[PDB]
Amino acid sequence: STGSATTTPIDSLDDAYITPVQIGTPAQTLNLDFDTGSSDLWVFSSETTASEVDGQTIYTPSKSTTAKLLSGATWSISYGDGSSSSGDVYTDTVSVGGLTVTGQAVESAKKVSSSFTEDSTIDGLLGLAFSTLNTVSPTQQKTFFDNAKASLDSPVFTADLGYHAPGTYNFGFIDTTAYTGSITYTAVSTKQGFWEWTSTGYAVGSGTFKSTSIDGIADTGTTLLYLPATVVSAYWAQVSGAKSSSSVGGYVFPCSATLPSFTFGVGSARIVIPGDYIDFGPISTGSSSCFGGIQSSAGIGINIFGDVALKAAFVVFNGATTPTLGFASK
Repeated sequence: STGSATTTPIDSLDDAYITPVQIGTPAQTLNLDFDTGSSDLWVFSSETTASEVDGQTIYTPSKSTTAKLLSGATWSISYGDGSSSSGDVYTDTVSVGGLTVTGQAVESAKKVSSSFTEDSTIDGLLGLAFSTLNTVSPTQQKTFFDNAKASLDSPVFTADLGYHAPGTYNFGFIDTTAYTGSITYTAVSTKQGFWEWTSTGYAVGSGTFKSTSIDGIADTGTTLLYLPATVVSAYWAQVSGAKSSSSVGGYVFPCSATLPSFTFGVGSARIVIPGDYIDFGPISTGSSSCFGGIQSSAGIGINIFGDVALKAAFVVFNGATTPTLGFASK
């Protein structure tokens, strides 16, 4: 089997991407944030505290003839950005772009934190990291990809995120028309439950490539590119007027600037992030100070190749017995 679904930016800044997902019988379509940095599939639902719902589409398990309460199971998750959610668990039929899993754990939110309530465009998350990170207790549950894997033509999924435009998630096949050149594969450690790999270095604009190992995660659920302070300083040093602002919480730059590109290494290959991908617009409405798309990972504890990086590439998440990651230009 295979599946293919279009993924769409939630806003003009590509703050996140949503992908339609069919849940239950008859289908209830929710727009979920596919997140390779976590491993829970959770949804706004008929069980979510009413005051915490503000425009999201909800899953109502009582209206699904295939929904079954998973007895005694609960979940609770806290993300790197301080947001959180929790609730109970159903199993139900879940389909993505034509690919169907029966008995998928669908984690129904009873509580969500303010940032979720405040974002009417995201109806939940679909985790695509390794199932070892799944928070369901007392019996850990598998991700959608883990459940689908054996049935797929090839045990892979691909992320092809657009810049200010739609893109595609494919399951079970590699669309050879979706990228240029070849796909360079690189080793993955699953030891922390993430798609964790080591970049071979970086360049800023037309500058010389610096060979240096950067361990990080491929995370479609993080908006920006978080890298070591030395790397980030080298980037923003090339932008007149850019500075790290403690009050704003990162590097800001004059909105009038033209940003340089940023290149990262995948083996001997190179992925070039155009400067425009690094502009996240005014810090507040009407401001001429703009937020940077490359930020320090210091105090996160891990480097994160988030959407800013991933959207410059066609990315293969290879779930073979020994997982690997593949990157191609596009």
